Amino acid sequence: MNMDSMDLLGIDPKHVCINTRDIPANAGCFRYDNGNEEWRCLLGYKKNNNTCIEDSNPTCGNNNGGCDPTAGCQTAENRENSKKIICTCKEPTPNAYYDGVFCG
Repeated sequence: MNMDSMDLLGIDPKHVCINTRDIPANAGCFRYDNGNEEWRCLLGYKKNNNTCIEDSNPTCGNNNGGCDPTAGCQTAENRENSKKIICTCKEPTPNAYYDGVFCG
């Protein structure tokens, strides 16, 4: 009874993803109305046997770091304080969802 709107919601999980057994832990599951399904692993997590594990050698951990397709994955060493992987948040959107995997 509603459409896509993630730009500052804060509402009850009416548009939340279902408890999935297909998507591994520490990953975001997005199921679209058209039937499309996206799964975004978190930063620092590597793809191991269709599962997301925290990897000691995360070369962005995922092709795009697990970040949204339009988010930028940046790898640094001197910034390991914030993490080994620094993902580029999206346009001015102070609402970071999925641990920063998606902004706004």
